This record gives sequence, C-alpha cells and structure tokens, in this order.
Amino acid sequence: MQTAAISWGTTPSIRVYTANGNKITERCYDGSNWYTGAFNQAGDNVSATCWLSGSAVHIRVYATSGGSTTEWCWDGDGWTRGAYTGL
Amino acid sequence: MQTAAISWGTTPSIRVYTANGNKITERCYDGSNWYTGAFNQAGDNVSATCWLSGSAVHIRVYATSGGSTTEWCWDGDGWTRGAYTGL
Amino acid sequence: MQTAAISWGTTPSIRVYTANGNKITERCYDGSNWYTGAFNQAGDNVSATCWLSGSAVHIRVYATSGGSTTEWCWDGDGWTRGAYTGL
Ligand SMILES: CC(=O)N[C@@H]1[C@@H](O)[C@H](O[C@@H]2O[C@H](CO)[C@H](O)[C@H](O)[C@H]2O[C@@H]2O[C@@H](C)[C@@H](O)[C@@H](O)[C@@H]2O)[C@@H](CO)O[C@H]1O
Ligand SMILES: CC(=O)N[C@@H]1[C@@H](O)[C@H](O[C@@H]2O[C@H](CO)[C@H](O)[C@H](O)[C@H]2O[C@@H]2O[C@@H](C)[C@@H](O)[C@@H](O)[C@@H]2O)[C@@H](CO)O[C@H]1O
Ligand SMILES: CC(=O)N[C@@H]1[C@@H](O)[C@H](O[C@@H]2O[C@H](CO)[C@H](O)[C@H](O)[C@H]2O[C@@H]2O[C@@H](C)[C@@H](O)[C@@H](O)[C@@H]2O)[C@@H](CO)O[C@H]1O
Ligand SMILES: CC(=O)N[C@@H]1[C@@H](O)[C@H](O[C@@H]2O[C@H](CO)[C@H](O)[C@H](O)[C@H]2O[C@@H]2O[C@@H](C)[C@@H](O)[C@@H](O)[C@@H]2O)[C@@H](CO)O[C@H]1O
Ligand SMILES: CC(=O)N[C@@H]1[C@@H](O)[C@H](O[C@@H]2O[C@H](CO)[C@H](O)[C@H](O)[C@H]2O[C@@H]2O[C@@H](C)[C@@H](O)[C@@H](O)[C@@H]2O)[C@@H](CO)O[C@H]1O
Ligand SMILES: C[C@@H]1O[C@@H](O)[C@@H](O)[C@H](O)[C@@H]1O
Repeated sequence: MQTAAISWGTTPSIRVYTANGNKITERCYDGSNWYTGAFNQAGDNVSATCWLSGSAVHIRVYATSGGSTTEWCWDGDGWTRGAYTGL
Repeated sequence: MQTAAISWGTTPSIRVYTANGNKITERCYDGSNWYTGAFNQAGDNVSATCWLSGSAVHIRVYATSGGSTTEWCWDGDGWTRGAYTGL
Repeated sequence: MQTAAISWGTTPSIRVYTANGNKITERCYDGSNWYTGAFNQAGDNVSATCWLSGSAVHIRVYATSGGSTTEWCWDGDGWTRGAYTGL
C-alpha cells in the first residue's frame, strides 16, 4: 500500500491517494469528516500535485502500473485523462 | 527505503520523512543545519503535506504499515493522531 | 516505477520525477508540451518539493539509492548537490 497526499486552501482541503492491489482510491477532507472521493483509477504507484486558480482547485494524479504512467486531471468537472507521457 | 518531502515559508523550512525498516524518521531544515526532528512513528511508506496559518505550520504525515494508513498531525505543539481513516 | 510530482505558479509548471531501472529522470510541463528535463541521477526512489521566490522556482529532489539519500538543488542555474544528510 502506497500513498500520496496533497492539500490546498486555508481550511484546508486535503486529498490522500492510496495505491493498493493495482487500484488507486481517494480519501478527502474538506473541513469536516473524511469521505471517499470520486477518483478511481488503475495504478500500483501514485504521486499528486495541485494548484489553485482563484477559487478553483486543479489536481494532477500520476498513476503508474507496469512501466506506464497515466496523468489524471481534476479541473472542476470530473476526472479526465491528461496529455502527460513519460520517457 | 522511501522518502517524502515538504517545504514552507520564505527561508524555506524543509522536512524530509524517511521510511526504512518500518520506522519513519524526520530530518529538518530551518535555514541553518539539518537536524533530526521530533517526528517518529511506525510506517514503511510515507507521504506528507503541509500548510501555513501564518503564524503556525501545520503538517500531516501519512504513515502506512501494511494495509493501514495513519495520519499524524503537527499543529505547532506536538505530534497528535489525526482523524483520517481509509476506505 | 515510482514517481514524484511538483507544480508551481498559475500556468502551472509541473515536474514529474520517475525512478525506474534504478535511475530517476524528469518530465516537464511549462504550459505547452511535455519534455524531458535535465535532472538525471541514480536512485530507486524519489521525492521532491519546491517553492517560489517571486517568479523564480527552487526545487529540492531527494534521490535515494541503497540506504542513502542525496538532495539535488535547482535554483535557476543547473542542478547542484545539496547539504542534506540522512540519519
Ligand atoms: C462544503 C463544500 O463546499 N464542499 C466542496 C465539495 O463539494 C467539493 O467536492 C466536489 O464537489 C462536487 C459537487 O460540487 C462533486 O461532488 C465532486 O466529486 C467533489 O470533488 C471532490 O474533490 C475534488 C477536488 C476531487 O478530489 C474529487 O475526486 C472529490 O470527489 C470540493 C472540491 O471542489 O470543494 C469543497 O469545498
Ligand atoms: C490554470 C489551469 O489550471 N488551467 C486548466 C488547464 O490546465 C486544463 O487542461 C488543459 O486543457 C487544454 C485544452 O482545454 C488541453 O487539453 C491540455 O492538454 C490540458 O492540459 C492538462 O493540464 C496541464 C496542466 C497538464 O497537466 C497536461 O498534461 C494536461 O493535459 C483545463 C481543462 O481543459 O482546465 C483549465 O482550467
Ligand atoms: C531559530 C529556531 O529555534 N528555529 C525554530 C525551530 O527550533 C522550531 O522547531 C521546533 O523547536 C522546538 C523547540 O522549541 C522543538 O524541539 C520541536 O521539536 C521543533 O519542531 C520541529 O519543527 C516542526 C515543524 C516539526 O517538524 C517538528 O517535528 C520538528 O522537531 C521551528 C518550528 O517549531 O521553528 C524554527 O524557527
Ligand atoms: C486551519 C488549521 O491549520 N487548523 C488546525 C486543525 O487542522 C487541527 O486539527 C483539526 O482540529 C479541529 C479542532 O479544532 C478538529 O478537531 C479536526 O478534527 C482536526 O482535524 C485534524 O486536521 C485536519 C486538517 C485533518 O488532518 C484531520 O484528519 C485531523 O484530525 C487543530 C489541532 O488541534 O489545529 C488547528 O489549528
Ligand atoms: C519556453 C521556455 O522559455 N521555457 C523555459 C525553459 O527553457 C526552462 O527550462 C530549462 O531551459 C534551460 C535552457 O533554457 C535548460 O535546458 C534547463 O535544463 C531547463 O530547465 C528545466 O526546468 C527546470 C526547472 C528543471 O526542472 C530542469 O531540470 C529542467 O531541465 C524553464 C526553467 O524554469 O523555464 C521555462 O520558461
Ligand atoms: C534550502 C536549502 O538550499 C540549499 O542551500 C541546500 O544545500 C540545503 O540543504 C537546503 O535545501
């Protein structure tokens, strides 16, 4: 089991991505209780980073399985495959 | 052996968390010397994130031992166990 | 394969570091296409963190190989080994 953690804002909001058995899942905190997030994608290894544009959070998750990394993008309207390619 | 790194402030401060032998230790930089920090807890995988309220640094460390992740919290006066649970 | 991801600014700029086949390479996004960065060092594990000084980025990459971690520094003018020592 392996995790990546990101946070933003003043509350703050926190996201923790966990890779286990080639699935990555997400736990979220937005100032109250922890809840299971909408992120669900394949991966044995995960890293993540985020930034704010004004009030909007943008997240990028790098999900690696085998020898292959897929970027997954949150920009406010669902998780979408990003343009990242590796070496 | 596996690490996690955070930073904050204009100096900046840096914390590096290392998981080896199912212990996680902490090396710190506050502008001067590297030094071993107050943090340690069990874990063989580690992620971390942090934010400022000014004023005070706040650090969350996610220590995974086997199939369980524990959150450990720095909010300016000691490490305390966080409300995080997994799936 | 294992990755670490950092980002800065509003474009944003992203760097993703990937340890694979016992070496760590870098993929870079500055607002258009992805490209392969100058970071290249030995290691089985990588973590990283960054901060801005105005619009100048500073990156610290912690490359681990065996029971030892080497810190690598970007401060505008190439990569330089940093003062980090482990336990
Ligand atoms: C109290 C409050 O305002 N909470 C906000 C949340 O509702 C936002 O979570 C996102 O909310 C939308 C509906 O508005 C939808 O439910 C999304 O699934 C949910 O997204 C979560 O957070 C994302 C950043 C991703 O991590 C995603 O996988 C999660 O499920 C959040 C985020 O904008 O803001 C809170 O303030
Ligand atoms: C400032 C900011 O966060 N802007 C957001 C863009 O980054 C988002 O994605 C980019 O959208 C264009 C066309 O809409 C194109 O599809 C790019 O590939 C896409 O880039 C993504 O994000 C980059 C940061 C990289 O992660 C790249 O690999 C990704 O593919 C758009 C969503 O359309 O939202 C803006 O708000
Ligand atoms: C100039 C100076 O004193 N530097 C400050 C540090 O000493 C502070 O570190 C904390 O110091 C207290 C002693 O009063 C104690 O030893 C804490 O363990 C130490 O905390 C460190 O930093 C925290 C963020 C955690 O990483 C903790 O585990 C570390 O051990 C720091 C922050 O309190 O401020 C400097 O200015
Ligand atoms: C904005 C900020 O930095 N606030 C700090 C809180 O984050 C710290 O913990 C949270 O404290 C409130 C009680 O005042 C509440 O009890 C939350 O459960 C507690 O949550 C922790 O922190 C969250 C961000 C998550 O990491 C959560 O799982 C943790 O358990 C308090 C410490 O007493 O300090 C505030 O300054
Ligand atoms: C289009 C544009 O102007 N992009 C800039 C990049 O060229 C800069 O990156 C680097 O460029 C120099 C030569 O100009 C050299 O090739 C550097 O190695 C390269 O640095 C990259 O980015 C760094 C932050 C590191 O991640 C490094 O390992 C990378 O290879 C960047 C520098 O920030 O600025 C863009 O605007
Ligand atoms: C912020 C500092 O930058 C350089 O001076 C490094 O040698 C230190 O280890 C630290 O990363």
